[PDB]
Amino acid sequence: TIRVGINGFGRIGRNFFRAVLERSDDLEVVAVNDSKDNKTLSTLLKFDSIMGRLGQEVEYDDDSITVGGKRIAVYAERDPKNLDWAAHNVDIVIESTGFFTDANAAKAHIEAGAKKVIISAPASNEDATFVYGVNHESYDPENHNVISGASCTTNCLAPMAKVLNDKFGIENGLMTTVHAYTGDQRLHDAPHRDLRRARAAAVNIVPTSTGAAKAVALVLPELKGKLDGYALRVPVITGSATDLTFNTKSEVTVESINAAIKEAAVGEFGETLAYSEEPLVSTDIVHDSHGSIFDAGLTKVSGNTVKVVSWYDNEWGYTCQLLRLTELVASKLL
Amino acid sequence: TIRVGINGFGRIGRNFFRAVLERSDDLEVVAVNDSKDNKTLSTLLKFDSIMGRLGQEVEYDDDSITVGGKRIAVYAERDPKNLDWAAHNVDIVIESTGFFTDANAAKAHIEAGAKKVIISAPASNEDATFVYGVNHESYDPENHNVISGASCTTNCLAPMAKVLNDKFGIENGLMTTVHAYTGDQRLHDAPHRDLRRARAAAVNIVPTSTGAAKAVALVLPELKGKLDGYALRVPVITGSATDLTFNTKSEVTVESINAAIKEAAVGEFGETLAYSEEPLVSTDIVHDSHGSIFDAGLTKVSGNTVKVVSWYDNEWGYTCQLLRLTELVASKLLEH
Amino acid sequence: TIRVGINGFGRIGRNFFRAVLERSDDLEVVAVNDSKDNKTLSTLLKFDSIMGRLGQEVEYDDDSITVGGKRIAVYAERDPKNLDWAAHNVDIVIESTGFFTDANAAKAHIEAGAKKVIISAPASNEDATFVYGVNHESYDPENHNVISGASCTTNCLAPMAKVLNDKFGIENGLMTTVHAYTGDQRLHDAPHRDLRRARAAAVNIVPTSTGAAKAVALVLPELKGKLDGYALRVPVITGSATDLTFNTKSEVTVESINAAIKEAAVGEFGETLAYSEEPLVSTDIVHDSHGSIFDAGLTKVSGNTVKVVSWYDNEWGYTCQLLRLTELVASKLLEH
Amino acid sequence: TIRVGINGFGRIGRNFFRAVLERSDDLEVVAVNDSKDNKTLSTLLKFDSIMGRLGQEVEYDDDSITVGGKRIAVYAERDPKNLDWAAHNVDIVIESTGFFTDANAAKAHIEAGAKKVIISAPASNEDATFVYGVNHESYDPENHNVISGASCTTNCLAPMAKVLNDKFGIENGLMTTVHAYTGDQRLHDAPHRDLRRARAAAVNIVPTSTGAAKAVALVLPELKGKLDGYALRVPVITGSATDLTFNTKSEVTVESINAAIKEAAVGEFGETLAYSEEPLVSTDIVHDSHGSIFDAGLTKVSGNTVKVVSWYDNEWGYTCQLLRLTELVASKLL
Ligand SMILES: NC(=O)c1ccc[n+]([C@@H]2O[C@H](COP(=O)([O-])OP(=O)(O)OC[C@H]3O[C@@H](n4cnc5c(N)ncnc54)[C@H](O)[C@@H]3O)[C@@H](O)[C@H]2O)c1
Ligand SMILES: NC(=O)c1ccc[n+]([C@@H]2O[C@H](COP(=O)([O-])OP(=O)(O)OC[C@H]3O[C@@H](n4cnc5c(N)ncnc54)[C@H](O)[C@@H]3O)[C@@H](O)[C@H]2O)c1
Ligand SMILES: NC(=O)c1ccc[n+]([C@@H]2O[C@H](COP(=O)([O-])OP(=O)(O)OC[C@H]3O[C@@H](n4cnc5c(N)ncnc54)[C@H](O)[C@@H]3O)[C@@H](O)[C@H]2O)c1
Ligand SMILES: NC(=O)c1ccc[n+]([C@@H]2O[C@H](COP(=O)([O-])OP(=O)(O)OC[C@H]3O[C@@H](n4cnc5c(N)ncnc54)[C@H](O)[C@@H]3O)[C@@H](O)[C@H]2O)c1
Ligand SMILES: [Cs+]
Ligand SMILES: [Cs+]
Ligand SMILES: [Cs+]
Ligand SMILES: [Cs+]
Repeated sequence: TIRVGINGFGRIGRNFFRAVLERSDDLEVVAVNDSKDNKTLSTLLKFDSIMGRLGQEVEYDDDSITVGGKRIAVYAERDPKNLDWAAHNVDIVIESTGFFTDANAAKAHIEAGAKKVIISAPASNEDATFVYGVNHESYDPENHNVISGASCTTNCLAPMAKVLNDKFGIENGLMTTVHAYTGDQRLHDAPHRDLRRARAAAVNIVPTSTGAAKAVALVLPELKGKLDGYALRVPVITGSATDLTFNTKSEVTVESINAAIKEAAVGEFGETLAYSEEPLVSTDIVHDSHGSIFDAGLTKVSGNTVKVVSWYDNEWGYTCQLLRLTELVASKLL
Repeated sequence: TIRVGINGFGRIGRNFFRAVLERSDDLEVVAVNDSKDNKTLSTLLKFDSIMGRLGQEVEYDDDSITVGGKRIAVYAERDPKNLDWAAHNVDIVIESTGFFTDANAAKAHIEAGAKKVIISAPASNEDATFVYGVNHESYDPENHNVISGASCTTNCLAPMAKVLNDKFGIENGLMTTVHAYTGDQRLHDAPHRDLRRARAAAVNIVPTSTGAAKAVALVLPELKGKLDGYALRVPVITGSATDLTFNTKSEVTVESINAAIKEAAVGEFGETLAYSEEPLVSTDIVHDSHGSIFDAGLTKVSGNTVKVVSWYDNEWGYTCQLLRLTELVASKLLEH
Repeated sequence: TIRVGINGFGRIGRNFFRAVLERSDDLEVVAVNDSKDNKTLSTLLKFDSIMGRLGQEVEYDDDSITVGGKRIAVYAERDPKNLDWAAHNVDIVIESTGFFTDANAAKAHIEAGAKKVIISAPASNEDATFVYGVNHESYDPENHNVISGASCTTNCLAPMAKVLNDKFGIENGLMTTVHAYTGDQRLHDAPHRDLRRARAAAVNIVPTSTGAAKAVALVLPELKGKLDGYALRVPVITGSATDLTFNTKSEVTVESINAAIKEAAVGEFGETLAYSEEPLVSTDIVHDSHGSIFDAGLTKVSGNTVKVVSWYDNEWGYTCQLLRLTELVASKLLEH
Repeated sequence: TIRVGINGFGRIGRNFFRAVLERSDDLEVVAVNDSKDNKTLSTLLKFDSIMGRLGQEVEYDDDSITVGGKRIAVYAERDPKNLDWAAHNVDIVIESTGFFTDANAAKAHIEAGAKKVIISAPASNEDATFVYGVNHESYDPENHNVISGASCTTNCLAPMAKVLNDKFGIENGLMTTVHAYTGDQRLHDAPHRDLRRARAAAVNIVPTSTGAAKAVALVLPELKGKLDGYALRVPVITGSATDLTFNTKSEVTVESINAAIKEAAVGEFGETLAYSEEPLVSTDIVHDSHGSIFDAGLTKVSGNTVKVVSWYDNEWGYTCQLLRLTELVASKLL
């Protein structure tokens, strides 16, 4: 069993904790680090607006939180430099605060005693970026020590894009992600550096930028320069879809697009990318463990222009992709 | 004054009523026909979850509703063959029931005394389909008698597509509309012919089909065969955006796409199509009177592939387009 | 195994189906009757906006639905006189259509071969109405044949009211329930017999009436004449709270009110009524199996006037109460 | 015309501005003070998620915002001490930041050159607190210089309570306000000093405390000690109802309760308190200018226990009550 630390016990952090509890047999979260008091953290762990109640007893004191009788050490450094991950024999830290997406900052955890850092976001200066199922075979146990698991949207787009680009080739593509609102947005109209994200999230369609389509190039260099996109944030609390419109030189039909996905979506890669012909709506992919759920009912073709749609639970889907990556790191040389 | 009748006093029927109150100097609604009772009709007219309170006194009795002193005669024939439009001198009927979009059925209003029918929706077997500002000059006041005002989505897409096709030529295009939930969706999971629209509308992203991308070809025949799309229904009560991605042979930038819309978005056409550089979200286009509000901020270009996005108030924008069309009709012949 | 039939495979029907899968070792649903087609029925069973995906394979044909290998025969008689419950050895019918809450009609299931009917709602002319944990010991397996499980709100209010009336005596009480929107409300402003439930449910606070406060008197006759109330429907898809304000002759504090609930909320009764000191919001009681979750944090006292508040999942909590009741019935006679 | 300053150009501030534009013939907002840049403020003024677009042209530069051609000076002191209200001949400042509800702080505006301060919230240390229509006749032009307009909920409850207590007498009462979510709440589950307000506001019924019922005693001292309550925040963006259950010694019916309200709700007091028999839902009282809209359809009576319900637009209703107060202050000795 490899012992894991979380820095940042927020949505993604608490998601990751639950995912380990629900899904892993060989990782154990033994310590976490957060600014806030333990009563607050343990309350948010116990009760979740999206995931429901944790199915286990939660206790806390000032040093720790105990879940189903397993004691978690909780620290509260704003500066990872002050941590001691080595005290708990922690091999992997999940960096999920959002204030260490720069790897030059994040590697403080290595200094502070960890052997690996996985940043739960697009990163700068990292050793490598992965989308599990797409380019994880290029993981280098020796040289890849501070990595990124990319973004939720990238974990949706990249798998679908790989299959279609491998089978037909993508010349150019433009994405709209119709996306659940997220914590960066406001509840009521209020100042924000992005004047659209300033507007009441739960009553508005809110357009906003995203790097997620250009970031595909990080895990699929053959697509560099070829994809771009934006997001429409809408009033659901989780659950998103990525709508990609692309040109191919191939001559293709709705049927051949769909068969390529169904063909690819099997075995291990089938845990990242699913193929569906069901009458899906967003609540049906809430708590879905795939990074990308391809909706074959939505595929359109006009000449050499193709529109495909994949779903993702931007919280849980992403988290399960990150946990898959974490299992790889844990299964190899530390 | 030209006298107007409305058949089907629902979202669009009551939108249209209010638009006439607010926006028209020469039309008057004098009769309405609807299946339900006048207590209900007048409560829903007075109080509206989207448009708010009518600014007028509303009273009812057994066969009329009176709005700001003006008596509106109210009928309740489920079959329009039983209506007497001539008894009130109704020139134009707005057919907004959703059940008479076949013009072969809708013509029952003409037999019933009306001179013109405008179907508030995509129609079949109609004389003509219009998107005001796009092809209304082809309106033939002799031969165009039962006409369609097309769909909300088409009244968004077409003004935009016309301009850009005129300027750069569109080879192929695929559309997604991110659309407010509509009254045919279910509040709780419940049977529907469309097993996705069966799902609780206010907590789901709900994919559905739309004809709008094809139906553009009725009003811009140059685009027949070139557009397809679908809709995503999302939890806002009104307001929608049309996202079109397309190919051109021209060499284009964001700047050149945006400049073409801006140069076109003026005079009378500018009341159909707006050009905006504002930081818009859906609530900002609620109760906007344009059919299409082009968001210059969302234009993207990759190679010869363009993404453009236009907003519309699928209720009030559509209604204001339909009223433009009605005003045109009411400004010409009206024989027989 | 006792064999169960469900008449009306809607929110409650499918809740009940799932509760039996999840929670019962001795009941089995073997037949269901519903007006709509099996493609729809099985899609709505498999995928649920509230409960999520059924954890089982679902297949259908023209007269059955098969769930995890187990074939469920499906009928579609709008009139229960046409059903043959005996053909499948159904002992107990769950009547969850909403259209047969008159026991004089509901008894049509008994004639059709069933030995017992449980109406998932307030009923008329019924043998007996129960809130499990409150008065189910008065269940008479000879003479209680068509029975009601009362309303979601009553299954929240009664366990609480019993305890406090037993301990301090309730003189008078008025209730407000802040309640999730339900399937009979309209998504968009649209005709409804109740002109407030006509209004778009997901963007309004909608006042409506409820019998729950009076109907408590069926199961706690000591409270007849003493309670009234109304509901506020609010934009959450499930989860509700009952806010009761009442007078006692006892001298009470917050501490003493709360201690009475806590001492009562144990053993079997504790699975009906929970006592909580947690910082609860509605999403925390979604899929809670209790009929009533007393929130100790919301208790207020002024003079001899007490305010108490209890949460309930108007879908799953009610269903789990109804299943408790069904298990009781299935544990006794079942003649004829 | 009396010239007005706003400190805090937030929801309530921008509401107040609009209200002056829409409703007053003798007040002019000539200056405002806020931390944020003018592009951001002018964007939020122009476009509102609840009130819709301002019906006038809005321009800005670094010193000002111009609305329909009228230039508003905009400052950006976090410390009112640094303002100069006297430069613009500003007589009344509306204190709507939320960081000067202590009058000992708020009177900095008097030092900084104003003659009157109206705090748009429950206040401490104020000269007086008013609910317009209830106790505004006790306003003292000479000695009441830093005042409070109370809370939205108090502006709903107090008028109804006065009429019922005057006509029947209230011994004791307990309130539930079913209230729109507000900007103090979170969009996604996140730390908050109130662990219920920590939870995703637009998918939850959220119980929370309020002083609004005890504060009635400030404007109706006869009710001191007699009322208390709490709030249930629900997923609407504005619009609220106050549900008051009370004991009276009188013997009373639904009909006599309702007739007392209808009797009182006339003339000037009728602009604060309305009487309605319509089939109201919350969207029907959005943008309603009354402080309290009594719903006679909801009145219940059991023995000597009474339940009444009044609606309020917690933003606009409150603001129009505050504007009424401001007109009183402006109409008297400065
Ligand atoms: N849809 C999603 O929620 C989503 C999807 C993909 C990626 N992500 C990414 O995951 C990351 C985390 O996002 P989130 O939604 O969980 O955020 P969050 O705000 O919910 O969680 C942040 C947590 O970090 C803690 N924290 C902040 N600074 C700290 C510090 N210096 N030291 C220790 N603890 C600190 C806070 O107390 C809080 O508990 C972000 O980079 C985000 O982009 C989120
Ligand atoms: N976003 C939109 O809401 C939108 C946009 C564009 C077009 N439309 C179209 O407008 C039309 C009307 O839709 P709506 O949204 O107002 O629907 P609605 O259901 O809100 O209104 C329908 C009205 O018709 C009445 N009615 C039904 N059958 C009738 C009959 N046989 N005779 C008389 N009255 C009858 C009903 O009582 C009701 O008042 C439809 O064709 C719809 O597609 C709607
Ligand atoms: N919160 C709740 O949803 C709630 C709580 C307590 C009690 N109930 C009660 O449960 C009952 C069912 O309500 P629901 O919410 O499941 O409603 P629903 O409308 O979701 O389900 C009704 C089902 O009955 C079917 N049906 C209708 N008429 C029929 C007929 N004549 N024969 C056969 N099938 C028929 C419909 O096709 C549908 O599948 C009602 O009495 C309701 O008051 C509901
Ligand atoms: N439902 C309601 O919205 C409601 C109802 C009744 C009362 N109120 C009260 O009104 C007050 C304001 O609330 P709001 O909802 O408008 O808040 P808000 O957060 O929307 O507005 C606050 C504004 O103040 C500005 N600001 C903050 N500190 C400042 C400083 N030191 N100097 C200058 N500007 C500063 C901010 O930039 C922001 O623009 C609060 O006391 C609130 O309780 C609100
Ligand atoms: Cs901590
Ligand atoms: Cs003609
Ligand atoms: Cs029997
Ligand atoms: Cs400023």
